[PDB]
Amino acid sequence: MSKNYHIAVLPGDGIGPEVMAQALKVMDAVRSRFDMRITTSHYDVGGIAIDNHGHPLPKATVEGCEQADAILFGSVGGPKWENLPPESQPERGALLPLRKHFKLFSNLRPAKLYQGLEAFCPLRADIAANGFDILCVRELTGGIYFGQPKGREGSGQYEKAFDTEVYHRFEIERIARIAFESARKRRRKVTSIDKANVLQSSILWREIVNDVAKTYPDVELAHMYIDNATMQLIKDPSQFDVLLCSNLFGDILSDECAMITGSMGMLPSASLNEQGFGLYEPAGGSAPDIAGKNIANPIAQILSLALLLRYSLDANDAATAIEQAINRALEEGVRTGDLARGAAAVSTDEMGDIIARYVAEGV
Amino acid sequence: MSKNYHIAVLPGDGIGPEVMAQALKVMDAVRSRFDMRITTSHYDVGGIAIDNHGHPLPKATVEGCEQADAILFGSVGGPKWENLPPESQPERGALLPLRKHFKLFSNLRPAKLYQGLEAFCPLRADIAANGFDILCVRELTGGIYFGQPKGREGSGQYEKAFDTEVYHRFEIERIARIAFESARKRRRKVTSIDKANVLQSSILWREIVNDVAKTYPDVELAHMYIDNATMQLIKDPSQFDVLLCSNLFGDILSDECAMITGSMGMLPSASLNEQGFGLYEPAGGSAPDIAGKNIANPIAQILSLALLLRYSLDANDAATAIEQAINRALEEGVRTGDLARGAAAVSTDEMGDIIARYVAEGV
Ligand SMILES: [Mn+2]
Ligand SMILES: [Mn+2]
Repeated sequence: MSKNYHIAVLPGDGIGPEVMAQALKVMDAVRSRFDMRITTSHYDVGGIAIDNHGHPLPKATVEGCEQADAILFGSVGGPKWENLPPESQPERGALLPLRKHFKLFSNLRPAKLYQGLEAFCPLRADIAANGFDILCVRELTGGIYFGQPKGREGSGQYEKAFDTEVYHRFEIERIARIAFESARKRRRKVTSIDKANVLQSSILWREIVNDVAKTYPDVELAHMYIDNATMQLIKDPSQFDVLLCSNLFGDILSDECAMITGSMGMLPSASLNEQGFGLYEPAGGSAPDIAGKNIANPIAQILSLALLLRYSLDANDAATAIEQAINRALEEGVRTGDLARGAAAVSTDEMGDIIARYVAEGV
Repeated sequence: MSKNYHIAVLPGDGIGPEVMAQALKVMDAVRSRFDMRITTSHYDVGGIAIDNHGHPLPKATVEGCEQADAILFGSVGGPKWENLPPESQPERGALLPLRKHFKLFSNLRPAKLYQGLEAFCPLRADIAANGFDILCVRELTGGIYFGQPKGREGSGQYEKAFDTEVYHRFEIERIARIAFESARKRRRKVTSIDKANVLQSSILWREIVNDVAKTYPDVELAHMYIDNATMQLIKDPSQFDVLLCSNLFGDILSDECAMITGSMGMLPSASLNEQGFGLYEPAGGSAPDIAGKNIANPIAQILSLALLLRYSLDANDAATAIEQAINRALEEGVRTGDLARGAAAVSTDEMGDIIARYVAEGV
């Protein structure tokens, strides 16, 4: 008994279409198992949109997303457009405007080292064997990415350009809550990242996070400078549970968290507004190197469909089945090339066929 | 040459006087072997200045530095002064005003994995085995840490605090030239780090660095976004030669570079103004926990003397002789207790003995 949900599917560039095809395989297994009514439409975004429409975010694409319950997004960008004005580049001219337009203030990126994939972790084996499991909560619609004033002025030696790391109380209140709520579902520890020794905006950030913390006396709260956090994710990632970050600090540390897993092809991303509409994608980029070679790990994309089902379509049931289907395959020792490091790997397609199959197979 | 160089020596707190003694011991070996006239005057700074003068940056100290060709600086801080207001504590009250007073716009932090010390690198062994050797150049007196406007205003949920990432053409050019000139003496590669897909200040930064590059056509220039650079330093640090960074981005990445060596006791730091006057110090802090115990690694301080000789006293030969002596000591299995245990390590004053003699014996 379903509502006939709708998903705008934006595959994008590079490995985007390849891994998206696998997620739609899985989505079809979810439809015809959980008897959900799911309707989709495909739209161009990024470099493909630039190719067909001259713009990375077509109005028709934004309108398609508007008409949907959530956006399942691949990846955008590539060397074929890494030559355009920033305002005209696929990565920024699409993503930043989608975030602002749909008010997706909340970015959730879970990064854990999967047991038995320690070999691929780029950290020392003893650090890797200790393990880590982190959720990076990034503020997505404010701070320096969007702050005003922002521009360039003058000429000569005093020509200048400027951006403004500005936060309002409400912006820190709402992202801080997401962090603490997420912590309750995990290991009840939040580490808020700022630069409060110098930044006025960090001093307010720290203050408002301390105020929210009073609602969560069961959660251990720590504050840590961005420059220390960058070191500690290398030195001892096991110390973090939930990372709470600004837009810019989160951009840096969330990608650092992805790198230290050694398995970015398994990492999903959710960007959420207050109404529960979201944009769900792999944590990695379009990977033009292997694009079109049926090599790419579809797991990040499929896991982001799971987040979509859980957070946007009130279907934790289908979300958890998908995650289950992915652990079984990995239990069995199924690997794409990135986690076989080449030898004995399955293709994007078979990995996607297998996961879709295990979902519909119930177990 | 002219001779009669003068250095202001500011040992500071904790391990600072300890490791400074060994830098001064090596400096006498440099005096003899290179027939250099280097006179010193010592001054209180940090905790010891608070003890003796009531505040961390006495005027006699600043004047003594003004009267010198360079500043050889130890480290400052410790638990004895942690009960003071933050702004009154040794490092905040001393290091920042000195940089500002002396317009020390450039920060150079060399980070290499020494042969023999790979075991301490926190990256996976086969990554550590590849090695790396990086100089991070960090704009030190500008950007968001000092930019205006900066403040906090308003009330309720729309109360806001803000900092401004602002750079002028003159700031960008002078720090870019330092990086190009440094790369010319290394492996002729500058990677300028920015966020030009999003920031207006980064767009100007990238534009001006491209102009400056035209003056150094014998040095390769690449650009990389800050969030990629954080990942790449973990994935493959061997790819970098010279990093050219804003204050914020260089702050973060020089600490990450320091972390990936796994041995901070080896790491020196130079902070230079446009006249070649500089403050030279270890990358690491005052290590109160081992202070006075004659175990602190003096190699950071000694290599910061080597940088003082190279950048302020026109004494590259002397600098290179100190560096060679350290390579020699390491090759003979000589280690301090941060690099080995028990009888496989030597004390601070024995390491200094060994380094000074290898310099004296070099010629
Ligand atoms: Mn990013
Ligand atoms: Mn720092």
